[PDB]
Amino acid sequence: SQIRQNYSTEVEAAVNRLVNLYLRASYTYLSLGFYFDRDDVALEGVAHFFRELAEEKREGAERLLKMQNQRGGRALFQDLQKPSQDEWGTTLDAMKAAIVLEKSLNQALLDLHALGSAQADPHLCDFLESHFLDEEVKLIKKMGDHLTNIQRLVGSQAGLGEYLFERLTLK
Amino acid sequence: SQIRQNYSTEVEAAVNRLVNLYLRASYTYLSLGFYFDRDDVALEGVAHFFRELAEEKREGAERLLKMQNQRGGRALFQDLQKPSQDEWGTTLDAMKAAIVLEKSLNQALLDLHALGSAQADPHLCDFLESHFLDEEVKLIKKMGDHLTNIQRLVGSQAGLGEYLFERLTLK
Amino acid sequence: SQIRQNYSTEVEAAVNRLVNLYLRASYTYLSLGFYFDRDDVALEGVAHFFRELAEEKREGAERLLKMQNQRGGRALFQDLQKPSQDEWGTTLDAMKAAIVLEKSLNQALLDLHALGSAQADPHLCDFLESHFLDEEVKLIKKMGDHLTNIQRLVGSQAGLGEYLFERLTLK
Amino acid sequence: SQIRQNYSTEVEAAVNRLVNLYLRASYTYLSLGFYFDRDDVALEGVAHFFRELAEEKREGAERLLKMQNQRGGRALFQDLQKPSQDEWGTTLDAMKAAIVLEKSLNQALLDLHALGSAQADPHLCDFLESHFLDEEVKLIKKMGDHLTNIQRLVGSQAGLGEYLFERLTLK
Amino acid sequence: SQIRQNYSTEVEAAVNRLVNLYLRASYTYLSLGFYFDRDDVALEGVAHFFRELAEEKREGAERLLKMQNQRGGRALFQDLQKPSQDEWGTTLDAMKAAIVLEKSLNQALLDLHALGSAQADPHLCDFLESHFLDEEVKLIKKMGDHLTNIQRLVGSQAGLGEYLFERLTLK
Ligand SMILES: [Pd+2]
Ligand SMILES: [Pd+2]
Ligand SMILES: [Pd+2]
Ligand SMILES: [Pd+2]
Ligand SMILES: [Pd+2]
Repeated sequence: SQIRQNYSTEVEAAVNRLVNLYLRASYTYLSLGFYFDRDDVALEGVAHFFRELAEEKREGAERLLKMQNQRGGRALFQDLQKPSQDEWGTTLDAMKAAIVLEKSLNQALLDLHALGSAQADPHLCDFLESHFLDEEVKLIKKMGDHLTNIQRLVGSQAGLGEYLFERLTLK
Repeated sequence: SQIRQNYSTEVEAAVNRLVNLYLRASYTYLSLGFYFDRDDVALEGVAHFFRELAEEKREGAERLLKMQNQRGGRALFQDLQKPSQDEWGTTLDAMKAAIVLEKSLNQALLDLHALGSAQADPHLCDFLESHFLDEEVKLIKKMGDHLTNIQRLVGSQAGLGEYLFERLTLK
Repeated sequence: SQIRQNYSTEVEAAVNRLVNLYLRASYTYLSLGFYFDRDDVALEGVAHFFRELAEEKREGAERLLKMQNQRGGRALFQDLQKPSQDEWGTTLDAMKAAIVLEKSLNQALLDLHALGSAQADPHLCDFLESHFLDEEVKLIKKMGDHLTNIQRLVGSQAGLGEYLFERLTLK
Repeated sequence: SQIRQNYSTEVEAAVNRLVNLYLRASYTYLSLGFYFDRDDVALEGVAHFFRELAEEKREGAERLLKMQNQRGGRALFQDLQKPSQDEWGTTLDAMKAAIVLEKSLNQALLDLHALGSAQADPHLCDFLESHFLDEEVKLIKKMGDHLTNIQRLVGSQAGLGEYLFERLTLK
Repeated sequence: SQIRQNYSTEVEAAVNRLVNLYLRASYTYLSLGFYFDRDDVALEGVAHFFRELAEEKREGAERLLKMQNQRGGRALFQDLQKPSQDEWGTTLDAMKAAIVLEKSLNQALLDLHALGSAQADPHLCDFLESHFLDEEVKLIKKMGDHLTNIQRLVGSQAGLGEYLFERLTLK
């Protein structure tokens, strides 16, 4: 590289790790998306919600990789761990798992921003805010809103509430 | 016929039987369709679902008959057995009966494809795949999805669940 | 599942393995795509070629997963092995690696088709032909065409030939 | 025939021979066209050039046959000799072979025109000029132009020159 | 000024210096742009590339001056040093000089951002990121990409490579 400037080896490594985290998250959402498409689950709005998230996280990884090259860093890929579950339970179980996942990505972004601040790397810190940190806050708020509505619908008839949420809130 | 080539008498007979099965299935769906239009049943989305299926199965029979003539075989019609029930119970009962019916048609198609493979009749085997086997897989998946949603809606208030499914999923 | 019919456990497992192979191939093409975007490589047409392939292979995996659910099988994900190289050499080296990769996917599809034929599963065999086997033949022919043109351009001035191929054949 | 007038048996026979020559030329160009589409040759602009010529020569034969009937002569077909080569070498080799072929067709047209002049058959002589002799002069000039550019591109790097000609002059 | 708030004399002075650096860079690119328009150089795509950069850097200076006034600081102009060379050598020489120039501007922006961070001036730091630091990263990546392609084209025939790069990559 003849372009690298103010781009630390620590940040370069952390960016590669964040790419792996984003790709893992995409893979997790892919699994969630197909689980809700199972004939014995059959909640299309829920499937669509997670399938859209799979694509968003893949896009996030690609944006990070583009930035790595723009800065003169070098992409290094690692194995992608399979998702933590094969079956994801109820919509409530899935939304809880999704919020946990998003909080972990958000924390990884915050950790990287902190490293950028420590390294005096303003291009990095601003890139993370613009493309990632703002989107995370919005997504987490939406999931929290969803969790609240799912929870209020459990009542004594969980099946009815699960159907209604998918029909009236999602897709 | 001056056109028949590679078209066995076994396949010709099996095609005629499949026509009868398709016409029977259309007749069954016609009965289902009008049952759900009864003033004391009154589930329009369910009626429409079965009425559409009646037309699809009739169309399938006509396609088989066209193919029979294209191959130089001769259509032979048999009596059409009246449907197995006069009254079809709940939406759940009806969807269960519809899945059973579709699985029987699918098995008849698979049996015919096997005969085509045994007879080295690739035009037949491909015709069945293109117009029938793919459609069956899609339809059966949709019915399974429907059954799952119907089942989750039973709860303690079957009437409420039946109304909601018709209103929010169907027609 | 209340829909599964004529869908063997052997095929279901093989479909899950093929999904992993497609996702691995997508990951490989993602790496190839970003390698050619490096400031010290800088062959945009080559990067774009591999980035498009990454998306095609991801789409292929998603189609396989949709089919798995349509048949009543259950998606099971495994770890995704990181790509075989971190740096991909010349356009020629990369195109050779891509052809090798495509031949491996093609062989996996052929192996699965053979299993489908052995299991008398015509829906599976036709699905593979329509969405995968035809596309593979076309893609492999295109890569072979590319390899030939790359090879004729090496001459005594490899740099010149590499630039011209990217400029005049690709993107 | 109740229409034949001023149309000699010599011309009628020569027209049938010219049809055979045109059909042979079409067959030759068909072979050339597919040779350049081989994955180990892969020069699309060259393939397209010869494929277009195959269609032009076929069209020429059909025009001659229409004229034969317009004059009250009778089409008589002979075997079509397979093309002189199975593999056509370089673009230069192929263009040289194509010019040789065109000169032979041009000479056959000139020989027929001479026969028409000898037989005082002005409809024939004008038909040949309008549909064939003018087109031949234009095509031969274009091939000569191509040969010159191909030849100047050989240099010390034949592969580079062959690629550039296909990319920058053809299709 | 009745508007100045949180705007240090150190930042105000540094902004004036950055204006001078931007105007100097514009002047350098103006010289580069006209050099490549010389009849004995005659590389229009290269001239256009540098002429566009001259305008971009002038625009950058004007944006800085507008910001200085928005904050209540006072523009102070200094002499503009003539560019470091009268003749710029090859496209490769020029692109190397341009990357050096951009890295110096980028470092000046980073130094100013650091001063803004030290002075707790978030309006300044964000202004620099938005209008300057992001653009610099993109421009430097593009120049690095260009340098790589120029370098691969040198081979044994520098003239040929220089012509091809101007024709096929630039303007
Ligand atoms: Pd920061
Ligand atoms: Pd078959
Ligand atoms: Pd098959
Ligand atoms: Pd004449
Ligand atoms: Pd700041």
